[PDB]
Amino acid sequence: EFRPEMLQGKKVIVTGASKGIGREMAYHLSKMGAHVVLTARSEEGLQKVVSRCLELGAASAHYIAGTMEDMTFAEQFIVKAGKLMGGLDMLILNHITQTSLSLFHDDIHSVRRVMEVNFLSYVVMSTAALPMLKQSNGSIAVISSLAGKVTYPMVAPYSASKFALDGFFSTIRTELYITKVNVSITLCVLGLIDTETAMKAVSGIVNAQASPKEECALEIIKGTALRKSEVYYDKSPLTPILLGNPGRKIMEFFSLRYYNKDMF
Amino acid sequence: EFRPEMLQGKKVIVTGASKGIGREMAYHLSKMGAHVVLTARSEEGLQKVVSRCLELGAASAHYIAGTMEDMTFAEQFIVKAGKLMGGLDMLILNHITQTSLSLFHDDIHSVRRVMEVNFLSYVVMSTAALPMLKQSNGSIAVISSLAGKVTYPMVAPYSASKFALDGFFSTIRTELYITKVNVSITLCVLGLIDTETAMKAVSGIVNAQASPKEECALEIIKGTALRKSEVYYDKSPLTPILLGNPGRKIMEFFSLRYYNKDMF
Ligand SMILES: NC(=O)C1=CN([C@@H]2O[C@H](COP(=O)(O)OP(=O)(O)OC[C@H]3O[C@@H](n4cnc5c(N)ncnc54)[C@H](OP(=O)(O)O)[C@@H]3O)[C@@H](O)[C@H]2O)C=CC1
Ligand SMILES: NC(=O)C1=CN([C@@H]2O[C@H](COP(=O)(O)OP(=O)(O)OC[C@H]3O[C@@H](n4cnc5c(N)ncnc54)[C@H](OP(=O)(O)O)[C@@H]3O)[C@@H](O)[C@H]2O)C=CC1
Ligand SMILES: Cc1[nH]c2ncccc2c1[C@@H]1CCN(C(=O)C2(c3ccccn3)CC2)C1
Ligand SMILES: Cc1[nH]c2ncccc2c1[C@@H]1CCN(C(=O)C2(c3ccccn3)CC2)C1
Repeated sequence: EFRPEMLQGKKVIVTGASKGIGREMAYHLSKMGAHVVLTARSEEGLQKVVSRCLELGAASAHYIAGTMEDMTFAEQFIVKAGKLMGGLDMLILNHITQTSLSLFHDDIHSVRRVMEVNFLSYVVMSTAALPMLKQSNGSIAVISSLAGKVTYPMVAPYSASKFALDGFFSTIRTELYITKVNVSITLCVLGLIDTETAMKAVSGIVNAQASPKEECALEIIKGTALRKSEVYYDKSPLTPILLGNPGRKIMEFFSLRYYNKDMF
Repeated sequence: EFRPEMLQGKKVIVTGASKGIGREMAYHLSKMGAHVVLTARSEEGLQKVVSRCLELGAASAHYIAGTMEDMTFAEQFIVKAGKLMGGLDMLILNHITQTSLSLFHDDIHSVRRVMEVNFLSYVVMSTAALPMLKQSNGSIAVISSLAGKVTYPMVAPYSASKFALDGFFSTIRTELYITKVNVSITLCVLGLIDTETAMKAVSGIVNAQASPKEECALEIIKGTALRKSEVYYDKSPLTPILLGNPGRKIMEFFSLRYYNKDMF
């Protein structure tokens, strides 16, 4: 079971922390006495949150600002964040590029930039951060969506980038497990959350019930601290079960016999 | 019930058709007596296969050479192809980048390479081809892997692009359907296929039984022609069931009742 002391004095990165879900995780982490380094495009939005974080009890709080469409920034940012803290216990990949609802029509340029920001910068940052994480037996939080397990109309690009997250990190997850690297990867599948940017976007298009961003943030943290493979945070009770996919678990367990053990 | 007569004289595009599964689908379509345009990087390799296709009885056979790493080629190929045949009934997106089995150690450049060719190019051509496919109510086939539904080690970049296909094209399908477009989208979930490449590539790493390439090809063509959401071909029979994932289906279904039709 979870104890906030588990994050006390621990080094934690959070991308997308200037608002929404990722700001809330900044506060919760700050109240648990972790060291945090935060980042986003908005330099002023990052300032206010670090300032709140310090009032909230954070051992230390630093921002670095930029855009995660730039892979150079994505990687160098991890390196500065590990130098400011002297290590890295937890990498939480949360930011996403400006998304809207709409039927797909001819966006090669939209699809790419989405893929880079919502997928590429995650892979960039995971691998840059993995040496420091391997040293601490740390954990990654990869924040995804029901739309990373099932599909909804009007969100083809975004949805491509979340599916890609499962495919990729799930594979990293097993590989780590089989080569005995004690780093955990939590895929955090979430339903509608009442962040300001989600509601504005669904307005007049989707009429679902949203869940609170504060508690959402909480389950993400606790799930990753507890080295869980997946977190499901959604309003409906019949979500983790209809999304269970017991076949995928069965296939993944047996597929290993296909492999030469020496490879591992 | 599938009738090969169905494809006599139809206009088909096949990618990665200079060898492997791609080459088989061209042969088959040719015996059915269809028009084909083939593409891939190999100039002379493409030539042997067109010469062969014409020998088998293809209505027509042409090729356009190039790399699908370049989106400009990807769009413009579909345009030249369309002209060459005067239209399009079936687009087969099949090509993939050089792919090796190994624990993940790629740098971002390589991973972008994987996602551009394996994924981004697929989105590009289906977008470009869509107008003719509407013109003819044709079909799209997206060649995926079991690795696009569940995870296997040593294949995370590949598995990502594959997962990114299910997410994107499943969305497009739903969107085409709620808007009454008569273009169908067939995701083909393949198991190990005894193509030269994969066999020598799994050599010493994976000991599974392969499915025959000639049949695989036909099962692709049959499904896309019958307009199936998904095709499953793999030596094990208990596979399509386990990968059934009825919950996702049940869930994608009720999901529309939370939308406003004014967007239809
Ligand atoms: N709320 C919901 O309904 C659901 C949310 N999720 C996932 O939860 C996570 C966070 O959601 P949420 O808090 O609502 O999102 P928000 O839109 O509220 O904010 C996310 C963060 O991303 C940052 N950001 C935006 N663009 C860039 C960029 N180009 N480079 C770097 N940072 C950027 C934002 O800061 P800034 O603009 O200043 O750069 C912001 O701090 C995302 O991964 C989302 O996909 C998943 C399912 C449902
Ligand atoms: N074989 C198997 O066991 C399985 C295969 N699949 C899927 O089946 C499909 C076909 O695979 P397979 O026939 O076995 O592999 P092959 O290597 O035999 O064929 C791949 C084709 O893609 C072409 N190609 C490679 N790179 C590019 C590029 N950058 N631009 C354009 N064309 C390119 C190749 O030609 P050239 O190099 O000259 O460009 C070749 O014709 C793939 O999508 C794969 O994921 C899925 C599950 C299992
Ligand atoms: C577009 C967009 N921009 C955003 N900026 C910030 C946060 C969320 C979003 C979003 C969508 C809105 C909700 N999102 C979902 O993934 C869920 C969903 C999708 C489609 C239909 C029903 N639900 C809730 C699962 C993410
Ligand atoms: C490496 C490599 N190069 C290739 N060049 C051309 C075609 C396929 C491949 C491939 C692998 C071989 C098998 N592939 C799979 O996607 C499946 C799988 C993966 C892992 C373990 C058991 N099965 C069959 C599903 C793709």
